[PDB]
Parts: sequence; C-alpha cells; structure tokens
Amino acid sequence: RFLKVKNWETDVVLTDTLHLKSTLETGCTEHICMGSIMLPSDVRTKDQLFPLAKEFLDQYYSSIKRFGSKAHMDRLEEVNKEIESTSTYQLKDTELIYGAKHAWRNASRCVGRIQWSKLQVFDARDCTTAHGMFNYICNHVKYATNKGNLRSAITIFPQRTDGKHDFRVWNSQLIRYAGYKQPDGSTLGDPANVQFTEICIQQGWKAPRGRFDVLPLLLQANGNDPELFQIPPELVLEVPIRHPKFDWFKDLGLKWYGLPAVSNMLLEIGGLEFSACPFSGWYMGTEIGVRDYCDNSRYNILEEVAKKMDLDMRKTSSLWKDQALVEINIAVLYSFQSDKVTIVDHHSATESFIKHMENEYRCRGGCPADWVWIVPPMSGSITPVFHQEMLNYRLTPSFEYQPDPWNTHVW
Amino acid sequence: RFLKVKNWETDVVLTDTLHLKSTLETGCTEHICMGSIMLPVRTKDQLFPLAKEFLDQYYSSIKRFGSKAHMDRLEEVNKEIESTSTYQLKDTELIYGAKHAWRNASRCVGRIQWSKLQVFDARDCTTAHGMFNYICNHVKYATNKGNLRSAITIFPQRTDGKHDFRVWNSQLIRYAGYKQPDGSTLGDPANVQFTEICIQQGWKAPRGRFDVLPLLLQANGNDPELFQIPPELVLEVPIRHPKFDWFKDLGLKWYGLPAVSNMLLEIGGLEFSACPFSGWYMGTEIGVRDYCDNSRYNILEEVAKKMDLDMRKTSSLWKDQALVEINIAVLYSFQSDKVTIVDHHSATESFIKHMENEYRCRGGCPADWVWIVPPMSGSITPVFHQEMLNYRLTPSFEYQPDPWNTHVWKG
Ligand code: HEM
Ligand code: HEM
Ligand SMILES: Cc1cc(N)nc2cc(-c3ccc(OCc4cncs4)c(CN)c3)ccc12
Ligand SMILES: Cc1cc(N)nc2cc(-c3ccc(OCc4cncs4)c(CN)c3)ccc12
Ligand SMILES: C[C@H](O)[C@H](O)[C@H]1CNc2nc(N)[nH]c(=O)c2N1
Ligand SMILES: C[C@H](O)[C@H](O)[C@H]1CNc2nc(N)[nH]c(=O)c2N1
Ligand SMILES: [Zn+2]
Repeated sequence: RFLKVKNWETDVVLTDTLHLKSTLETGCTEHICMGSIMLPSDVRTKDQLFPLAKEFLDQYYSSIKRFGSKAHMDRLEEVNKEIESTSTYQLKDTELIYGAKHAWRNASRCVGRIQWSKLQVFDARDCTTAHGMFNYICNHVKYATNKGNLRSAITIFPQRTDGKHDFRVWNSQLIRYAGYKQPDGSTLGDPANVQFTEICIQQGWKAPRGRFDVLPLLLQANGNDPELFQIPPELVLEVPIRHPKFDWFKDLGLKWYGLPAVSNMLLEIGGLEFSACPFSGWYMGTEIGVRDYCDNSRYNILEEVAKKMDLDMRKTSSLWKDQALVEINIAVLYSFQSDKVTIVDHHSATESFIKHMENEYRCRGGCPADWVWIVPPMSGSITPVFHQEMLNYRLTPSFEYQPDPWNTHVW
Repeated sequence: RFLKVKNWETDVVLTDTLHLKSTLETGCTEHICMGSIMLPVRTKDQLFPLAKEFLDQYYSSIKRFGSKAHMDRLEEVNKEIESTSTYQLKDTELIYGAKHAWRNASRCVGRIQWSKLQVFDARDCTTAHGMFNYICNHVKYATNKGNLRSAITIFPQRTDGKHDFRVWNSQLIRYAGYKQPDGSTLGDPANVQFTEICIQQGWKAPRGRFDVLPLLLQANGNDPELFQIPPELVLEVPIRHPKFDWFKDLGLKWYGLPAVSNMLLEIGGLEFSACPFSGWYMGTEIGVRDYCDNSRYNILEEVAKKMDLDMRKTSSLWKDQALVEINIAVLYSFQSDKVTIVDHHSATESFIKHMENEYRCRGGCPADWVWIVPPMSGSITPVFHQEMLNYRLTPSFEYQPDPWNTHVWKG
C-alpha cells in the first residue's frame, strides 16, 4: 500500500506515500473506475469544521518546521475558540497564501504545477461590492498580463458564510469571446459561450455581434443580483494569429487572448469555502489551437484550414485533419512567441511536469496526477507524460467545481 | 443502481447497468484511482461457482436459461469437477467464451467486430510441432492475401500449472532487435530481450533491421522449441509516402498481421495460457508507436531531417509534423497494397457506434479511456469527449508473466 508508479519509457519507478494523506474520495470503487468522468462529487456545521481546520493548521505548521510548537498549539486553540463562538474562522494572511499555493499544487489535472510556489496571491477579502470586485479583477488582469510577460496570480474574495452571501464571478473565465446563435443554423463567435453570452444580453449587454467580442464581467457580491462590467480593452492583451510559412493564414482573421484566467471554481482551505477566486497563468499552445479552434463544438475551423492547404478531404485516411491541426498549433506558438506573449508548447510543459513529478516524489513523497487530463490533446505518445503511470487522489487545500450561479441564484 | 456517462461533444447520455454484473476488481479504491497503471494454481474449491456463472451467462445468451439442457450441463460440469478437479468446455461454449473475452476487452477500440471471430480449437494439440502447425494455419487463414480476418487459436487449458502451453513470443509476427556493443540497437528495440533468448536457444540471427523472429513454442510444460514461420506466410508492406519520394529510401517495412500471443484467456474459471488472436492494424499502432516512440524504431529525427524542418526548438512542432507524415505513409502503403488497415478516425467513430449499441442491447460497455483514445490527434477523435466506465467482466483476456521468468527448465 506504499504504491509505485513506473515510467514505461525510462523504467524510472517512484514510490508514492503521499496518497495515504488523502482525505476526499475519487468517485471510483474496486468494481468500477470513473477516471474519465468529467465531474463526480449548504455550509459546514460547527462540528465538521474544526477537524478540517486542525488538519490544515497541522500541515501548515509542519511546512514551516514548527509542528507541535508554542505558536502551533496557540493558533490551534485560537481557531478552536473562534469556531466555538463565531461558527467560522478567518485565515491569517500567511495561511491564506499557503492554502492557495497548495490548492494549485494539489490540482491533479494541472500540467503546469511545476510553477506552483510562484503564485501571486491577492487578498480581496475586504471587498463588499461588484464595483469593488471589478476593481480587484482589473488589477489582477493588469498584473497578470504584465505586457505579455505573464505572471501567475489568484484573487480571493470573501469566503462563504451561509450560502446566501456568496461572492461569485459568473464568467467561466475573466476573458472569453462571445457566441451568438445564427438564424440559419451556424454559430458566430465562440459556441462554448452561447448560453452565457445570452445571459449577458438577457441582462443588458449590448453585443457588437462579431467573432471576437470580449464578454463583459458579470460580478456577484454578497449574494445580490450580478452586475455587468466591461474590461478596459487596453487590459485585454490579444495575439493576432499568423503562420510562419503560410501567408494566407493571416487572411483567416483569427486572434486569441493572452491571459487564461479561470473564474468559476471554488477554493477550499481548512474547511473554508472561497466561491470567488479567479486564478490565471499562461496558455499551453494546444489549449487554443487544438481545443478552442478545432473542437467540433467550438470554432471548428479545421475544414477551412485544410481547404486552404489544398488537402484531400475526401477520406479520413489522408489524415488531413491531423495535418491541419499541426499547422494551426504551429501558428499559435509562432504568433505568441513573435509578440513576446508567454506561451508553452505541449512538449515543453509535459517535460516540465515529469521533472515536477520527480521533485514531488523526492521532497514530498508523491504528486496526485490525472493522466486523462495531463496528456495533451494532440501527439499524446510522443510526449513524456503518455508513458508515465500516475496515481490520482484528492488532497486538500483544493480547487473544486461548483454549480453555475444562474441555476442556483435566488434572482 | 444505475450509472450515467455523457458525451460532452454531443450531450448524449447513456445508462450503465451492466457494471453490476462485474466480479473482478479494478485496482481503484474510494481514495485512489489507478486508471493509468499499466497492469494493476486454481482448485476445485473456487471452480464450480465460476463455471456456474459462465454457464448461466451462456444459456441466457441462447435463451435456454433454466432449461433441462442448462440444468443437465450444470450437473455434468459439477460431477466432472468433483471427479476430475477440472472440466471441459463444449465447442459452442468455447466459441462463446472467446467472443465474449474480446467483447469484454475494455482497452480494445476494435470491438465493433467482436462477433465475427474465427475460433480455431487446438485443444487436441500435444506438442510444439503441433503448435507450429496450428499457428501456421492461423496465420494463413487470418492473412487471406491481405483481406484480413479476425481469428484466435485456443490451445489446451492449464491443469496443475506445471504443464502449460505457452507461446513465448509476444506477437506471432515481430521483428528482431539487436543491442550492439556500442550501445545502439539494430532492429526493433522492443524485442531485444526476446531476440536474445531466441539466439540462446539456437536461432541463427541474420542480424538485419527487419528479421522476422522465430516462433518459440512450449507444449505441456516442456522446454520451448524454435520454428521459422514460412516466409511466404508473412505478408509485409514496404512503407512509402504518397508525396515524399525519398520516404521509400528509409527502407522501412512492416508486417500486415497483428497477432497477440502472450495473453491468457479465461472462461468459466478455466485458464487458456496459449491463445494467440489476431485482427488488423489501426494505423497509429505502427506509425505512432512502432516507428516514433523514443524507445522503438525512433525514425522521427530522420523523417524530420529529410523534411527539412526547424528541429532546433520543439515549439516548431517538428516532431508533431513528422509524426503525421509517417502515419500518412503507413496508411498509404497498406491501402495501396490492399492490406486491411483502419485509420484512427474511422476506428474511433466505429467504436462510439459500437459503444452506444452495447449500452442499448447489453446495458453497458466497459471501456478504458486511457487506452481507447488514439496516441495522436486525441481530441479530434470522438472518443476523447466520451465518458467511459471501466470494469472487469468475464470471460476475459488477462496479462500473465513472461514464461522465461517462471518456467522450470527440463534440460
Ligand atoms: C502557469 C501556466 C499553467 C499552465 C500551462 C496550466 C495548464 C493547464 C492545463 C493544460 C490544464 C487542462 C485544462 C484543459 O485542458 O482545458 C489545466 C487545468 C487546471 N489548472 Fe493549470 N495551468 C497553469 C497554471 C495554473 C494556475 C496558476 C492555477 C491555479 C492557481 C491552475 C489550476 C488549474 C486547475 C484547478 C485545473 C483543473 C483541475 C480540475 O478541473 O480538477 N493552473 N492547467
Ligand atoms: C480487428 C481489428 C482490431 C483492431 C483494429 C484492434 C485495435 C486495438 C488497439 C489499438 C488496442 C490498443 C493496443 C495498443 O495500442 O497498444 C487494442 C487492445 C486490445 N485488443 Fe483489439 N483490435 C482488433 C482486434 C482484436 C481481436 C480479434 C482481439 C481478441 C480476440 C482483440 C483483443 C484486444 C485486447 C485483449 C486488447 C487489450 C489488452 C489489454 O487489456 O491490455 N483485438 N485493440
Ligand atoms: C490557470 C490555468 C491556466 C491554463 N493555461 N489553463 C487552465 C485550465 C483550467 C481548466 C479547468 C477545468 C476545465 O474544465 C472544463 C469544464 C466545464 N464544465 C465542467 S468541466 C477547463 C477547460 N477550459 C480548464 C483552469 C486553469 C487554467
Ligand atoms: C488483436 C489486436 C489487433 C490490433 N490491431 N492491436 C492489438 C493490440 C493488442 C495489445 C494489447 C496490449 C498491449 O500492451 C500491453 C502491455 C505493454 N506493456 C505492459 S502491458 C499491446 C502492445 N503490443 C497490444 C492486442 C491485440 C491486438
Ligand atoms: C502509463 C500509461 O497508462 C501507458 O503508457 C499506456 C497509456 N495508454 C495506452 N494506450 C494504448 N492504446 N496503448 C498503450 O500502450 C498505452 N500505454
Ligand atoms: C470525456 C472526457 O473525460 C473529457 O473529454 C475530458 C477528457 N480529457 C480532458 N483533458 C483535458 N486536458 N481537458 C479536457 O477538457 C478534457 N476533457
Ligand atoms: Zn479509477
């Protein structure tokens, strides 16, 4: 039960003991593996909350080499008293930063976690309003963008109290392109965002009705009705997409935004629930070129590219889709690199992640990792993670999925 | 208790009740997923319940559950077990068991074909020479001058584990690999260890880059014996590219018939340790894995060089670009020679149709996403966005340790 993981390309074998510190459940059993289910899974009672806090504080004071010390047992008793009275408690700034960095470190589906300890944590727990939320988010966007030299950052709004005062960012990402249904049949813009683009218009947004319309922010503070805000265009760094060999690639009129900033997950630390916590890093190239541009329920521009390449699109066996997919992804990296916007290719990121796995097994005894999500969506087996056995388990602090607010909001 | 899976590209949801018929374990727990782990002497005590389960299944399939033919067969198997400690399958039961072992193979993307399996009963076989003759006939039937036909040949079952029939080759047809004194490898690096055993057993190695290996066959627990498959039975395909004239000059070829021979077939508690089976190749098995894996023929560089790509930075996606061309050449070569092959697009589309049909008429289809998704262009195939449930049903094909590690040598 001190488990082992083998890399079948290198025979490197790592021994995993970290998983024995795992708390939450995977969704699997001994009779069924749910490893490819997208999503398994109204406040903590006074009783379940203190053990959660103790476990978090225990692991915090160990990290700073002060387990079982004056400061440890004092803080333990101090939190204990606050929970007894207030029915909740507040994290010290130090615990907030540690909690956030480790929620990313424990994100078993994230290939970028080698960077986990270089996270810029913005404490927005003093925020009271959507305008205030919008301010914190503009500052996040500007700081993270850094004129193309991207920097990882998270902004943490007040924690849930009773589920009635929730702070929520209704957008799935801070920056996403609009999607409009067409009267004839097709979809203009980004099909992934069609329902949200409706809720925005259905809330008062005047849509330019283009391909690359940056969506407004829909910010919900303290549980009130959300409010629309327009991100200043000068804060939205965008890369025009061209190909280093094909001049007709420009004519496609494609661009993408430089900042991936996910805004709909929930950050859990020591039992406390931060329902608004947008976090951002930088893109792996395939996240745009493979998924955003070539998924059938997305931009789906594969056919148009292969046509312009004069490829034989009559039989799948010509691999014209694969040929185009590569060129599209070559262009994305060329364009970002040309404009000095941070981006990483799938070979670099997976090689980094194997090294990160090395470190985590060495200095921590393991690293939870979700093979189904770590392997890039193209050229899987020529990347090092394909031949790496991985163990998946849920550690805390964590980022968790949460319902879309409009399905829940008492409007 | 029912279970749902969702295709996130089509929003089709399916309901799995078949997982309730699951017996064996997956390796997962409530707290760990072993979904990416490559691989996570039987007495009368536990044999009749396994037989009864199989026979209940079998007679259900022929709509004779509870018939006198069913009850008589149960009794007949019982008496044979308490008397002889094992039992013999009827031909009908053997054919059913073999077809369902394939139908239950959760890592096999080709299972749309599972019911068109040609089953060769080799249970009267007694010697390695007889094994050679049975395998020769399998190869000729299966190859069918390029119009490939799925087939399996079933040798006598295990008795006391000291008289096993084994095929020591991992596939019936595979190329030798030779480690040179300078550290390089001539031939297929995947086969260096088996090649060395063969040479040690008396095989005269041509020491070429595509030498078909000899058959190493073990009957009734005796030491294995060497045989050369007649060269006219081994259909091979020279690999050329439809646009790149220089591609032929790499001197590449591959064999046409994939025939896996180191697995164990389990049916009603009986263990068939030698049971080679064969179908036809999906293109990526050769062009992605066999040619481009770093630990295989690893022709990526040579192809990239001859294409004159930017091999300096990996972000030029030269590896991705050469991988597509190589897989184009493999498909073009097989199709031009009218040797059955399927591309990864056609095969994954079929599997989705197969899987939906299985959910309808069977209540489920065990599926291993980690293995079903092709090793290139994953997200542009439809299985990528398909949730799958993985569980173990019997009859089944299982892994078994290589015989040279367990075999007791006669001398
Ligand atoms: C710095 C560069 C980063 C890269 C290249 C990166 C890469 C990725 C990729 C490719 C995925 C798969 C998602 C998909 O395929 O759509 C992912 C998932 C994820 N990333 Fe990272 N990431 C980065 C930074 C971060 C940061 C700063 C955080 C939080 C502080 C984070 C948290 C997550 C989470 C929570 C998931 C999904 C986990 C789940 O759904 O359970 N990432 N990442
Ligand atoms: C007819 C055409 C077939 C195709 C195109 C096909 C395709 C595949 C592929 C691509 C894999 C993954 C192996 C890898 O990529 O390394 C696989 C696995 C497998 N195939 Fe099929 N297959 C076919 C026929 C058959 C037949 C006839 C049998 C047995 C009677 C079979 C049994 C299996 C098994 C048992 C596995 C997985 C072994 C494991 O659990 O590790 N296949 N198949
Ligand atoms: C910081 C950062 C940088 C980056 N470069 N990439 C990221 C991708 C993610 C992520 C997490 C879950 C997803 O899951 C999709 C679902 C929608 N509904 C149920 S699951 C997706 C898909 N974009 C992305 C999160 C953060 C990222
Ligand atoms: C009949 C048929 C047709 C085909 N077209 N393809 C096949 C691939 C397979 C298979 C199953 C597991 C494998 O891998 C197991 C392991 C490797 N290392 C540790 S377990 C491999 C690798 N050759 C192949 C088996 C049968 C196939
Ligand atoms: C560690 C990992 O499970 C291993 O490399 C698997 C992944 N998926 C695979 N999928 C297929 N089709 N074939 C393989 O050999 C593998 N190898
Ligand atoms: C059905 C399947 O689980 C789903 O498509 C998952 C698979 N793997 C993924 N992997 C990544 N990195 N991102 C994704 O969105 C998905 N989608
Ligand atoms: Zn699992």
